[PDB]
Amino acid sequence: NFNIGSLSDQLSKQTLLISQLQVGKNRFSFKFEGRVVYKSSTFQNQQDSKYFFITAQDANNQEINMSFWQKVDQSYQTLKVGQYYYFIGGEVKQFKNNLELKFKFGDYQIIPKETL
Repeated sequence: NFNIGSLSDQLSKQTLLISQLQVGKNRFSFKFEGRVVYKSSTFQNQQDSKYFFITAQDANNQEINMSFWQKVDQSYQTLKVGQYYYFIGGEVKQFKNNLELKFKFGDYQIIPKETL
């Protein structure tokens, strides 16, 4: 499994704005801070994998889409519209000419700011 780090290690990672994200950026080299503005229903693909989407706003009021894949029940309830989170382990991914952050079960951490 991956060594995401202790909670202290996770918060130690550099916070990046949407404008600072690039495809291929090392997934354990940064954290993303965002306020949830939208949370989709859960969906399911032909391989039985469940997934859902959120839209998050960064400190500069820019917005980005994020997608969460597999074992969604373990993460779905913690994400609430209007609340702030740190996300660690996201893949910066291109779709068309656009960027999203993709989170696959096994690779990531969510730290709610309300726990801080």
